[PDB]
Amino acid sequence: DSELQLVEQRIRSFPDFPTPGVVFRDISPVLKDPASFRAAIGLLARHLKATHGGRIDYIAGLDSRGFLFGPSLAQELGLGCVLIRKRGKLPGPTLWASYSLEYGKAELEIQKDALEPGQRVVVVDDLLATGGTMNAACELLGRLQAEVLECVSLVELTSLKGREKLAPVPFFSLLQYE
Amino acid sequence: DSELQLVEQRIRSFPDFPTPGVVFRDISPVLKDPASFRAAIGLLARHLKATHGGRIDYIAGLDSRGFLFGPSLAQELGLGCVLIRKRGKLPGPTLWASYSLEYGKAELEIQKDALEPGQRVVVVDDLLATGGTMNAACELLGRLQAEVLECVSLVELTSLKGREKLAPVPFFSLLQYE
Ligand SMILES: O=P(O)(O)OC[C@H]1O[C@H](OP(=O)(O)OP(=O)(O)O)[C@H](O)[C@@H]1O
Ligand SMILES: O=P(O)(O)OC[C@H]1O[C@H](OP(=O)(O)OP(=O)(O)O)[C@H](O)[C@@H]1O
Ligand SMILES: [Mg+2]
Ligand SMILES: [Mg+2]
Repeated sequence: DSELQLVEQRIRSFPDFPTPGVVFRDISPVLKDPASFRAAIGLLARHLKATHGGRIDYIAGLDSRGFLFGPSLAQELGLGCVLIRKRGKLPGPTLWASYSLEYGKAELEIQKDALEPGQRVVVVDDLLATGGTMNAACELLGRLQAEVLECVSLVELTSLKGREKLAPVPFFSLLQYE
Repeated sequence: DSELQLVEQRIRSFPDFPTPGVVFRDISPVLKDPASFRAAIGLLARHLKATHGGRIDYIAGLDSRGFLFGPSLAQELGLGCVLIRKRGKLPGPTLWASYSLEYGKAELEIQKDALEPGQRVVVVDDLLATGGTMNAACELLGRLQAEVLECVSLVELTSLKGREKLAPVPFFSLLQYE
């Protein structure tokens, strides 16, 4: 797919970042090349419409890199975007959920009125690694009695088995690296 | 202006967050209402085209809330978006710039290869308060020899004199509160 190639060729892979042996997949060049960004958003939107039809009510974008994609994806689908943030950032009543990040723990948070019970959401982030971040997002959304139809990302690091961590919630990525 | 009203009516104010006496202007409902989000992006894009014609090379979006607007604004203008991040997040050689956040210090960071000398940039963030964050972004861009044509936000807190802090760099906000 030439569209997918426009995204793939704009992923920059940095070895030994942040630690030796780990390859960092930098999406910055996708953002910097408007054709690449448009392609990525288009491919995600097409997948989501083909898979869910009119079922999606909202996109949820994950703080922080997921914010780069959530609003554009929502816009392309004619939907709003709700936010899931690192804890401490959002005003008003919230729920929060811990997850494991590198060597310690972190928490995500959502405003209690972000969604109503029964609303259907797709979560977007830039990259799925261990699945911890996305899993915390799904937990929060479930606690608002929202239905998570799918999680999606531009990049998936398949050797880390994030897909399995999210099951039974469906997952889709544009690009896969071991 | 009904377009501007679509944005204004989706700002939610929270007293005493995160500290007593201040009012947090929550842009979440702008993101959640696709018409509101489209209006905000459109108003910013129209202003920028009206003020700079075709001279803008890139949008720079600021981590984290600014990420919600940078790519969409860039896309509307047919431009790429470059990233300025909280320090520690970007791979490759970087520059960083400290600024005063609440009671302590934070740092923004940019990849050394993010822009070439002479390239023309408009910085976008959700909110201008003291101007510390935006000012740090301008410092980083200037240290890459980029030309900052303008900084823009959805919300400006005028009593904090952020505009003055940025001068002589032009600034534009959609909405103003004390
Ligand atoms: O699948 P996981 O193992 O949880 O890792 C994936 C997450 O890691 C990165 O975010 P990071 O926490 O580095 O924060 P950022 O958004 O501030 O870059 C990335 O943007 C994902 O959100
Ligand atoms: O003009 P200033 O006084 O610098 O304040 C404005 C900045 O403050 C907020 O960011 P915050 O640091 O709260 O981080 P966030 O983007 O993670 O919410 C806001 O999104 C601006 O970036
Ligand atoms: Mg992240
Ligand atoms: Mg910010």
